[PDB]
Amino acid sequence: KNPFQLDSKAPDGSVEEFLMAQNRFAVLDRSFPEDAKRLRAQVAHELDVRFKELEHMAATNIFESFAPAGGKADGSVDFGEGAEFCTRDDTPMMARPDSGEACDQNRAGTSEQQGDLSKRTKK
Amino acid sequence: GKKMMTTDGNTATAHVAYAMSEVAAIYPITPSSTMGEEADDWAAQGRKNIFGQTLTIREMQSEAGAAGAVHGALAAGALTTTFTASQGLLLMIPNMYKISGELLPGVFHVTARAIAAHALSIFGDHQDIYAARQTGFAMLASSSVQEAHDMALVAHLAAIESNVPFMHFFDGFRTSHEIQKIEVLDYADMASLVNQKALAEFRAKSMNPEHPHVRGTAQNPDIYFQGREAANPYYLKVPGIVAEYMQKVASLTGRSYKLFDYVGAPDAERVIVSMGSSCETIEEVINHLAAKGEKIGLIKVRLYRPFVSEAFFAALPASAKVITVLDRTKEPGAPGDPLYLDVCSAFVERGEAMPKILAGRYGLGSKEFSPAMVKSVYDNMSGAKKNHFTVGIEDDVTGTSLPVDNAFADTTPKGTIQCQFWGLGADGTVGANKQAIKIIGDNTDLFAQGYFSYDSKKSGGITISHLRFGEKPIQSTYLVNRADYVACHNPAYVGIYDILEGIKDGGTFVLNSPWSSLEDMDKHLPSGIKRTIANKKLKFYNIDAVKIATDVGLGGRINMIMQTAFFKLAGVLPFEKAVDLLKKSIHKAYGKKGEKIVKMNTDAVDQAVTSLQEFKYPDSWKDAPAETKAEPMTNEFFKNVVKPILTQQGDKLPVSAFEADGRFPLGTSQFEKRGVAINVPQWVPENCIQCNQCAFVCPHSAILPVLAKEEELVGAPANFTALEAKGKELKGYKFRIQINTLDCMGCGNCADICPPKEKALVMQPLDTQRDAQVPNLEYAARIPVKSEVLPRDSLKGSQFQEPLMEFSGACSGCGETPYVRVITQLFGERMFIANATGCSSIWGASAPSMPYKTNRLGQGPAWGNSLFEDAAEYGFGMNMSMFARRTHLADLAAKALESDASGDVKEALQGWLAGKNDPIKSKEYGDKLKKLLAGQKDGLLGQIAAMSDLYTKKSVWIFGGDGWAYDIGYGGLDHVLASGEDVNVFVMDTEVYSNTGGQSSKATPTGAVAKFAAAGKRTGKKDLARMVMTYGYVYVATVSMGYSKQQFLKVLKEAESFPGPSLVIAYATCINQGLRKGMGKSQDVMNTAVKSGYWPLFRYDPRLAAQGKNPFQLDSKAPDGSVEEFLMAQNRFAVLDRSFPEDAKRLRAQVAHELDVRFKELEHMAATNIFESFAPAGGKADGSVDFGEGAEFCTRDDTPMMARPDSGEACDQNRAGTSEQQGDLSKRTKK
Amino acid sequence: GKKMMTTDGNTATAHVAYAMSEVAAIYPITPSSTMGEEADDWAAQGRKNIFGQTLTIREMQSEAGAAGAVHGALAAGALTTTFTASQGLLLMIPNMYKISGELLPGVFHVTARAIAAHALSIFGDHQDIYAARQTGFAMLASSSVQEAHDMALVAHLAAIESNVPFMHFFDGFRTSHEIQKIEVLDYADMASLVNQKALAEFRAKSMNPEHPHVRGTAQNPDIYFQGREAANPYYLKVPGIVAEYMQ
Amino acid sequence: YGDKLKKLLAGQKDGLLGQIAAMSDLYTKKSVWIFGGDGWAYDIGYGGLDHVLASGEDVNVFVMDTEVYSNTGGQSSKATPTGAVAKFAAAGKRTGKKDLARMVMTYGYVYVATVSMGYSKQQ
Amino acid sequence: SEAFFAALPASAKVITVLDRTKEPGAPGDPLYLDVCSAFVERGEAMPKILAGRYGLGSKEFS
Ligand SMILES: CC(=O)c1sc(CCOP(=O)(O)OP(=O)(O)O)c(C)[n+]1Cc1cnc(C)nc1N
Ligand SMILES: CC(=O)c1sc(CCOP(=O)(O)OP(=O)(O)O)c(C)[n+]1Cc1cnc(C)nc1N
Ligand code: SF4
Ligand code: SF4
Ligand code: SF4
Ligand SMILES: [Ca+2]
Ligand SMILES: [Mg+2]
Ligand SMILES: [Mg+2]
Repeated sequence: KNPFQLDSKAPDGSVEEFLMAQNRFAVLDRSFPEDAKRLRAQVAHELDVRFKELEHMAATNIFESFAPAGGKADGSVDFGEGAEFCTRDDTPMMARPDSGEACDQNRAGTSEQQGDLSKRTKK
Repeated sequence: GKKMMTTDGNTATAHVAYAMSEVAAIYPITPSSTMGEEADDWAAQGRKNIFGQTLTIREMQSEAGAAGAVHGALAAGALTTTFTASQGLLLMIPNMYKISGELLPGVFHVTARAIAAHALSIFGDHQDIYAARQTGFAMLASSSVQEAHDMALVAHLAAIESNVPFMHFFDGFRTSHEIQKIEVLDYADMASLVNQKALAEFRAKSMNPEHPHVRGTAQNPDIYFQGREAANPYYLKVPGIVAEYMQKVASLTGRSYKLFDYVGAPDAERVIVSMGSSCETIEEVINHLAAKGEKIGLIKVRLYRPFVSEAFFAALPASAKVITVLDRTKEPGAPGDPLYLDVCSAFVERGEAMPKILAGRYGLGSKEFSPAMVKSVYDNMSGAKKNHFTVGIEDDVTGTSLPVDNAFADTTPKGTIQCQFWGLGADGTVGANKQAIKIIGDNTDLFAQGYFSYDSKKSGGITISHLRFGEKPIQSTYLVNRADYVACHNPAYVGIYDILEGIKDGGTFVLNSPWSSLEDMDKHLPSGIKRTIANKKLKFYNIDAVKIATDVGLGGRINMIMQTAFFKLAGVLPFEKAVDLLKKSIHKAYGKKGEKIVKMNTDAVDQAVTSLQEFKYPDSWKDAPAETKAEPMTNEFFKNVVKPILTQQGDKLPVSAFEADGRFPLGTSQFEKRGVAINVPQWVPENCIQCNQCAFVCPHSAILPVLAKEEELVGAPANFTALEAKGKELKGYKFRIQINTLDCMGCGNCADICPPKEKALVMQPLDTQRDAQVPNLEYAARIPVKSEVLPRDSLKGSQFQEPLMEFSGACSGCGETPYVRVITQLFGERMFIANATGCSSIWGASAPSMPYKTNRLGQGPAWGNSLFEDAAEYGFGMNMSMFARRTHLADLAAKALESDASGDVKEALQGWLAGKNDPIKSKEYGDKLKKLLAGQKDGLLGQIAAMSDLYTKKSVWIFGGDGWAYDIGYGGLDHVLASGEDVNVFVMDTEVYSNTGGQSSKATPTGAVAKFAAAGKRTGKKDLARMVMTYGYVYVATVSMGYSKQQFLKVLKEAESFPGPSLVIAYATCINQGLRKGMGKSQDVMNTAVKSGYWPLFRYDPRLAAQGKNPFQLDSKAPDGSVEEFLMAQNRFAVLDRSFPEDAKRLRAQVAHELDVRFKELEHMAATNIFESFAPAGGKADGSVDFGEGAEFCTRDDTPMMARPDSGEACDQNRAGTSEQQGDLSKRTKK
Repeated sequence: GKKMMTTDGNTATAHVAYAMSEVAAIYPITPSSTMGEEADDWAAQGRKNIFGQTLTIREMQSEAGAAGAVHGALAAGALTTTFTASQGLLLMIPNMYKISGELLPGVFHVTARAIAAHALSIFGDHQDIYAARQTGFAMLASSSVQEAHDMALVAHLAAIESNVPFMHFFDGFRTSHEIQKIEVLDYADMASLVNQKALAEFRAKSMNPEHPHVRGTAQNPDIYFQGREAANPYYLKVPGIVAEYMQ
Repeated sequence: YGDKLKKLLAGQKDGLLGQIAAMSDLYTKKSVWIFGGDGWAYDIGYGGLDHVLASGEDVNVFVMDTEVYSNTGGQSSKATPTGAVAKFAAAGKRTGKKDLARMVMTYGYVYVATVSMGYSKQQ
Repeated sequence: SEAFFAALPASAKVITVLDRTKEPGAPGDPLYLDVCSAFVERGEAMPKILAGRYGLGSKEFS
C-alpha cells in the first residue's frame, strides 16, 4: 500500500487572515507594505504548490519495499579481498597491519591491454 | 595469562579497548582508523568482550556525532570507548566537558596527531591532546607499543573505578604504526581486575525510566560555581586509583609504572622531562651516555592529568641542577608550552630549590627525534642553556633551534641489526617486511621492530622500511640511520636517491637490477655509489629479481626473491633456520591453490639462494669519475624547494625557506616528470578521427592535443607527425595527439575509449616510447594552445583549452581528476576552489607537489583547503567577500559616473555595472578599465583602478567527496545551498571515504562491501540529489563522464550560469571499488553505471519553472538490465558474492529493485505538471523592523536570554487570557 | 570626534565591530546575541562602515559554519568579524587554528560565558576563552563597558596591521549587559587610525584567480615543523603593535 | 514476563539467576525519544538528526517547530517561513521554509509525520 | 613577561593570581600558570604566588 497519507485538506483560502493575525507577518505589512503584500502572496503560492505535490504523493502507485533488518549473519570480509588490482594506495593513510602485499597498481594498463601487449610482444 | 605478539601500538590498544567496552561510536581519521576497523572486524568474527558479548559498534556522521553517542551510551549505563585524533578530537571537545562533568567512565583512545594550521598533517605530535587538557578528562600517556597495551588497560579500569573519563594517548605513527614484539593479557585477566562494586554502581546511577533523574540542567549564578566544584573529591582520588591499577596490572605482567618514572643516574645533574615515544629514544641515549660517566636522567610522564606534583618530585633527583621540559606542541603566544608550565608550577609551589628550567619543542608532525637531538638537548643543559628552543629543525629566522651534530655515535644496544628497504609501491616489500617480522619474532627470542615511511604519491610511490632485530629491548623510536643491511628493490632509485646513506662499514647492500655484467653495472651504477661501495668494503650483491621471478613463473613479481635475500644476507638468523622457516611459512601462506603456486615460491627461494653471490667489484671504484649535472631548466622554487623535498632532503630546508602563512605557488608539478607508467599510449595517426576524447578522459592531463599552423611546425622534430585538421573551422591547421610519456600513469582509459576499431592509441612499454616522445611533447608544449578556434564548452573545443590542474598524485586511472580537469578548462581562469579535505585535497595539494596551475596569462584557480567539515561554508565565505568587495566596487563606479570622469571611462563603468555579474561583459568592460585607468593613483578613479582583480565575475566552487557531502559536511552543504547564493558545489561521489581507507559513507550503496559495512551495507544509498531538489530554487544535476561527455559539459555550463546555488554530483570510479579489469575501464564503468540504471543522469533547473516548464529533466534511459554484471564487475560487490553468496544475491537483487523504483520516481517527476514558479527575486529596500514591533501581547519573555537593550516595556504577558476573554470579563464585571 | 552615550558592553563593542568590518558570519548564542542582531539591524538600516559600505552579514547553521565562513571571507580579502561565546566558541576552535595559521586579520568578539559541564550556564566566566588559548589568536580583555569599546577598536586595528587574528573578550552579562555612560568614537576617527598599507597588502595576498596561490597544503614530517615555526616573526611583533594602537 | 521475573527472582544473588535479577530495569522495552526545536532539527543538529534517522535504529524524534530560535530571542532558522519577520530576517525572510519532512521521506524506511494539536487531537 | 614585570611593584611580597575558570586536574588554572612561568624564567626574587578561583557562571565577586 502507499506509505504516504494526507490527513488535512486542500488550502481553504484563509491563509491571508492567518498570517495577518500574527505580528511576525503583520508588522511587515505596516513597515514594508509593498514587500509584505508580495511575500504573503508568495507564501500562499508556495503552500498551494506544496499541497498539490502532497496530493500526488498520496495518489502515486510508485513506492518501495520495507524490512526492519536481518540477513548479514556472522562473518565479514575486506573489500580488497581477492581483487585483481590494488584496492589501496602507497599512502600512509591507507596503510594497515595486513597491507603491503604486491598487486597490479594499474600502471601497466587494462587486463585486456596487458593481455594484447603480451600477444604482440610475445617473442 | 600472557601471550607474545608482534603488532603496532594501534592493535595493542584496540586489543584492550575491545575487551573493556560494550559500546563504541566511531568515525575514521588517520592514524587512528585501524583501531575502529579492527574492532569492527573482531565483532564480526565473534570476539567476545569481558562480558562474553560482541562489541556494539556504530559509525557516525562525524566525530562530533560519535562523541554525542558516546555520551548517551555512557549516560545510559554502558561502558563505552572511541578512537580518534587531531581534527576529530577537536570536534569531541564539547562533549568531553559533558562526559567528565557528568562523571562518566568513558575512555578515548587517541593517536596524537597534529592539528591543521598553516597546513594539514596526519603525523604525530601532541597538539591535539593538549587542546583537550581542560575538558576534565584524565590523560594517560604511553610511550611504546607495549606501553599502549598496558596504559589502555589501566585507563579503562581506572575510569570504571574513579568515574572520571580517561583519554589514553600515544604518538601518531611513531607509536601507533610501529611494530614490536610485545606481551598482551588474556581478556579473563583484564576481567579479573575490574572493580565489581564500582561497575554495579555505574549501572545503578545511569539513566533509566524505572528510576529516573534529570541530567544536564541549566543553572543560574546562585549555584553553578558550587555544582562545578562538587566533583573535586573524585579528581583527588583518581591519581591513587591509577597507581593502584598500575600496580595490580604489574602483578600480572611484571611491568611496573608510576605516574612519573625516572631512569638514569640517581645523581644526575641535568634532567629531561618528556612524554610519549620520545621517552624511549631518550632512555636509550641515557644508557649510552651514562655508561661514559655523564650524570643525566629522564622523568617519563605517564599520568599528565591530573598533574600530581608530589609524584613528579618523587621522580626528581635532588642532585638535578638543570631541567629541560620537552613539549611536543606549539601554542603561539603562550609564555611556554603545557608540560613546561606544569613543571614550573610544581617548582614555585614547592617553594624551595629552584634548578634552572628550560623549555624545548620537538617532533611536530612526526619530525624525527633522534639520539643526536637528545645529545643536543643534554649538551644544551651544560653549555649555552638556550631556553624556549626547538630541536629537529634549523630556525635561521628567529634562532630558537639547537644545533645538531649528526656524527653522534649509534646508540642502539649491543647486538642490534638495523635494516632499510627501498621499495616501489605495490611491489610487496612492506608486506614481505612484515612477514619477516612475524616469522622472526615467532621463531626466536629476538625483539623485532618495524616502521614504514610512505610516499604522498598514491601510485608508483617510494617506500622505505626500517627494521631492527636484537637480543635487547628496542627503544629506537626513530628511523634507522646506520644500517647493517640496505636493500634497494627498485633499480630506478640507484641514480636518483641517496640509498647508501649512513650504511655501516662492511655493511651489506643488495640491489635488484638486470646489471649482471661488470660492464652493465659500471654503465648504470653512479660514481658516488661505487666510491661508497668500494671505500666501505661493502658486501655488494646484485640480483636480477625480475628474471628469476619470470623464470620460475612468478611473472616478474619480485617480493619472494628480495625476501629470500633478506633471510639469507641480513644475518639476523642462521642460513639453515632462515631458509627453513621461510619455506615452512610459504607453505603456510599460499598453499591455497595447489602446490603449483607453492613450488614456484619454494623454487624462487632455492634459485635466489643460488644466484645470491657477492658481486665482485674492481678496487678502482675507490675513485670513480664523478659525473656531471645533466639537469634541465626549471624554476628557482622547484630548484630551491620542491626538488630538495622530492629527493628526501626536506628535512634540511630551514625555516627561512617557507612562507609564514603556509602558502605554496601553483604549477610545481609541471617539473616532476616521474615517468612511472609501465606502459604508455602510442598514437597511431592513421586511425585517428581527431575527436579529442582521449585528452578529455585522461586522469592526469598526459595527453596534449596539438593544433598548429604550417609555420609553427617548422623546427618540429622529424617524428612530429601531424594530420591535416578535420573540421570546417580547422581548415588549414595541422592536428596531433601528443602523448606526455613521463607524466602518464599508464592506466589505459584513453586507449580503451578511443572510438575506432583500429585503435589510434595502443599501449606500449615506456622505454619504446620516451626517447621519441620526450622531445616531442617538449616541442608541442611550446605550441600556442588554440582556444579561440572552437567553442570552449564543446567536447572537441574544451580540449583546445589550457587544462589548469595537471600531473597530480592521484592514483593511475583515478575517477575524480578527469572531471576536475575539464572544469578548469571551462572556468579555471576565474574560479575559487574551497576544497574539502579528502582525496581531492590530497592529490590536490600534498606539498610540495602542486597540480593546479596558471594559464599563459597568469590566471588560475585560487585553491584552498580549510577543513574536512566546512568546505561549503568556506566557499560561502569567499562568496561573501566577493559580494562585499564587488559591491564596494560597484558603489565607487556609480559614484564615478557622477563626477567629471571622461566619457570613455564613464562608458566603461556603465558597461561594467550593467554586466557586473556576467562573465563575458564584466571582463569586456573591466578589461577596458584596466587600460583606461592605467596609472591612475588618485581619488575615486584611483580606488577603482586598484580593484582590477575584482572586475570580471568570479566563479566560486566547492569541491568535495561523498563522505564530506553526505556525512560530515552535509549540514553545512544543506545550509549553503539553502542560502540561495551563487556558489557551485561539485561532489565527486566515490561511494566511500576513499582517502582514509575505504570506509562506508551514507553515499555507499546497498550491498557494497566497505569498512563498517563488511557484510555489505544494509541501508540504501542516501538520496542527496532528491533531498536538495525539495528546495525548488537550487540547480541540481548528476553526471558520469563515461556515459556522456556532452551532458557533463552541458551540466557544467548550466550549473555555473545559474544565478543561485548549484549542486553537481558525479560518479567517480576509485581503486576502493575494485574494478575487475583495471582502472583503465573507468570510462566504461561510468557508462555502464548509467545504462544499468544504477546511476541515472538528470537536471533540475529552477529557471525553467520560472517560465512554466518543468525544472526536472531526465537525461538517461530506463534500466537496461545489465546491473548484475555491473555489480559483479566490482570487487566491492563480488567479494560478498564469494563470501556470503546467499545474502549477496539478495542484496544485489535489492539494488536492482531500488534503482527500478527510483527510476520510476524520476519518471513521474519529469512527467509532472506541478512545480515551484513565482518571482525570480525582487524586494529589499533599506529598513529593518523588529518582530515585536506593535504586538498586542508580550513577544519576549522575562528571561536573561531574551533581554535586549531596548527590551523592558510593559506588555500583556498572556496571564489574563484572550483579548475576548478579557473583554467579556470586563463586561461581566462592569461595576 | 567623541560622543557620550549610555549603553552596554555588547553595543559598545558592536559599535566598533560594525565600523571596522566588511563581512560577518553569525549564529545566535547568549549573551553575545545582541551584537549580531545589532550589526544586522544596522546593515539593514544602511549604516556605513569605514569604507562607506553597509556590512555584509549572513546567519549560518552553527558557529562552526560561521567560523568556516569567516575563514573563507578572510582568505578572500574581506575584513571579517563574528560574535560568539561558550559552546559556540568551542565549535569555532578548529577554524581558529586555520585562521591564525594562515595569518588572517580576523576579529572575534566574545562574551566570555561558562561551558556546559555538570550543567549549562549562560552566565559569565573565562572557561570558554581559556579553551581557545592555544589556537594562536591574540587575546585582549576589557574589564568595563568603556574598555569594551576601546579594546574592540585596538583589537581591530592591531589585527589588520599584524596579520594575527584577535579575540576581543569581556565578561558575559557582568560587562556585556551592564549599562554605563561612556564615550564612543565616530567612525571617521576609527578609519583614520587604520594602517592603509597593511590593508592593501592583506587584499593583495588574498585568494584571487587573477593571481592565485595554494593554501592549506598537506605536509609531511620533512617540512611541517619548519612551516609551523615560520610565523614566529609575526607573533613577536603583536605585542608592540597592540601597545602602539593603545597609544 | 519481566514483571513475573521480578517476583520469581526476588532475592536471587548468586550465579546466572542473580545476574538476571540485577538487570530488571532492562526487562521492559524502553521508548527512546529525542526532543528538540526547529533550530536544532533544521539547522545545527540536522546532520546528526539525518544520520541517526538513516541508521534505521528504533528511536523517535519529536520536533517542536516554532519557526524560529525561540529561547535565544526569535532569530530566524531554516524552518522560518517566507515573509516572516525575525532577527536576521528584519525585512521578512527572503527564502522559504526548508522541507525537512519531504527530505527525510526520501529514505523510504523512516516513519515521518506532521501534527497540529489545534486541528486534530486524534490525528 | 617583560610587560608583566614592568607593572609589578618591587615591594610585592605576596601575589595572588585570580582565574575565572576551572581546569579539573590541572596543577593550576591558566593565568596562574602563566604568571608562575614569568617568575621562574626571571630567576630573581620569588615572592609567594597564590592561586585563587572566583566568578564561575557569574557568581558574585564582591
Ligand atoms: C587528511 C584527512 O585528515 C581526511 S581524508 C577524509 C576522507 C573523506 O572522504 P570523501 O568521501 O569526502 O572523499 P574521498 O577521499 O575522495 O573519498 C577524512 C575521513 N579525513 C579524516 C578526518 C576526519 N574527521 C575530521 C573532522 N577531519 C578529517 N580531516
Ligand atoms: C540555552 C542555550 O545555550 C540555546 S537555546 C537555543 C535556541 C534553539 O532553538 P530551537 O528552535 O531549536 O528551539 P526553541 O527554543 O524551542 O525554539 C540556542 C541557539 N542555544 C544557544 C547555542 C548556540 N550555539 C551552540 C553550539 N550551542 C548553544 N547552546
Ligand atoms: S594511459 Fe591513462 S594516464 Fe596515460 S595518457 Fe592514457 S588516460 Fe592518461
Ligand atoms: S580518442 Fe583516438 S580518435 Fe579520438 S582524438 Fe584521441 S587518438 Fe584520435
Ligand atoms: S579517489 Fe580513489 S582512485 Fe582517486 S586518488 Fe583517491 S583512492 Fe585513488
Ligand atoms: Ca551557480
Ligand atoms: Mg569518497
Ligand atoms: Mg524553535
